[PDB]
Amino acid sequence: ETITVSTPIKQIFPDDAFAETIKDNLKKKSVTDAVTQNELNSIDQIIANNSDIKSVQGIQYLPNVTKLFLNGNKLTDIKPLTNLKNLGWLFLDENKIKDLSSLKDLKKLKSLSLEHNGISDINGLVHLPQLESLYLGNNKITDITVLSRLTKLDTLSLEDNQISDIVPLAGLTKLQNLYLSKNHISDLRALAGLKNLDVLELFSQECLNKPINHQSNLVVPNTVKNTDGSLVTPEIISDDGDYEKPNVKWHLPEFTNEVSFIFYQPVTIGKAKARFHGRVTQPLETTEKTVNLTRYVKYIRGNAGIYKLPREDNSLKQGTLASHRCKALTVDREARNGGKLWYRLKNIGWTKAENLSLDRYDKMEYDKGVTAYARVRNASGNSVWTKPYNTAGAKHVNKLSVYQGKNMRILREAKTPITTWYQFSIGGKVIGWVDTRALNTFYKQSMEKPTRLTRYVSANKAGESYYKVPVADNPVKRGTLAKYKNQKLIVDCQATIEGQLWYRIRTSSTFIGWTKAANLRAQ
Ligand SMILES: [Tb+3]
Ligand SMILES: [Tb+3]
Ligand SMILES: [Tb+3]
Ligand SMILES: [Tb+3]
Ligand SMILES: [Tb+3]
Ligand SMILES: [Tb+3]
Ligand SMILES: [Tb+3]
Repeated sequence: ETITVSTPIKQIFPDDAFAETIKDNLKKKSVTDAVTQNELNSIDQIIANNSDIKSVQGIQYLPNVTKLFLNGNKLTDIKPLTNLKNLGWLFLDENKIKDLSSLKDLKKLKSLSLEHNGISDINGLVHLPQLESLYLGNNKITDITVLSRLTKLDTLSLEDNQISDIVPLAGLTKLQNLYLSKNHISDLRALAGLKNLDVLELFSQECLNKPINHQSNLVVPNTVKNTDGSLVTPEIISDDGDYEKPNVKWHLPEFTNEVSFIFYQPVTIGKAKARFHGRVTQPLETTEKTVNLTRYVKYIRGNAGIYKLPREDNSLKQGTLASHRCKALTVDREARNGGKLWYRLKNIGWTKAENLSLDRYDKMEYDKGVTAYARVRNASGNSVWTKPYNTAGAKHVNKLSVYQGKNMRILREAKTPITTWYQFSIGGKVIGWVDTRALNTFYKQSMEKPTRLTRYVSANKAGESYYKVPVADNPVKRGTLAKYKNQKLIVDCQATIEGQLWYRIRTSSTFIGWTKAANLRAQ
């Protein structure tokens, strides 16, 4: 593309600073002056370094430019260069150019410089197979796969980038100048064949591993390889770490963020010396037996069987609880088999919780004091006490036998868990309580059945007396019949005791008492 009629510079080159540079180039006076295409065509070189140039629009009118130095500017676009075929030298350091799709048709390009352009994608360069010098230092490059095509390069610079994989260079045997410092390289095997190197730089590498769990024995494979394939021995290992065969080892007893080692190894490939150095960072029957109770087995059910283990099987019955009936005891090892709770008696076997109780039972459940008369019916085995056996204050009184034969007056009643008790007296004086089944109450009120018969007193029975109850014991004697000698007697009640007939007499006036019918007359 070109202009026909003369035209001013400013009219063609929008970017002032760039117009200015043209002016000087064409030796012109002022940016205003006009120029012809033929004057534009006479331009083959352009040196505009650090010229605060934001754009180069219009440079499409210099079809014969071959050298172009625009280092240290403010460019970001290069679409104008697109058709500048004869371009052979092109420097664009310190700029912000990222779209390279404009360089694909510059097949005569010999040397390219793009240092400090904040580049990361360079797949575009693949169209410049004839390049001889390439500068990409200080960018954000990680993948140099496409450089494998640039087999005419003798000079290549990629330092201060994020490169890790350099296999893409294994074939560039034509290389003489190679800069790879400040990258993430840790393997130089890929460089083993560059026999034509004169300049080689590999210092300050930063290699970051993938995090691993922290340990106290920590072991990390040394992954730094020489051109050879041999492991590079670590110069300086952090945290007092040591180095064995191919592993770097740490003792890290406590815990730390990361660990690391430093490598420094002079290498030579071709006729070039270099220092391969950098750092590698490594990110990192139920029994409740603890109790002691104080219980007293319920006197009753003293036929409670004791077992070895909390189970109800006679084959495991250690015996029978009954020999320990009235003592303060101590359990310990509790339990719960089949749902029911069991107990372990100190030194004694195992029984059920029901069987054992809280304290020395005494509850009589009632103390009445009815009316009756008994006689010891086999004392063999029983005694007489202060208030029913197994009861507060209940002391002792002679054996039951000590009262046999004699008539005992029933004064009271009782009924504790085992049996019913009868307080009693003899000769009027009270004695105590006794198991009612040991006695024979030959007389009970329930035996007093009513009637309505009439009688008088016997002249021969006048000496006989009458009582309060149909029992001829002195303590219940209430008088002598002879007091009624010839009065009318009304027999209202009656009772048959020990086979004899008694009547309860009374005058139409006053109540008399009980007397044997054998002493009266209806006559
Ligand atoms: Tb302008
Ligand atoms: Tb530089
Ligand atoms: Tb540099
Ligand atoms: Tb450098
Ligand atoms: Tb050489
Ligand atoms: Tb040490
Ligand atoms: Tb640390």
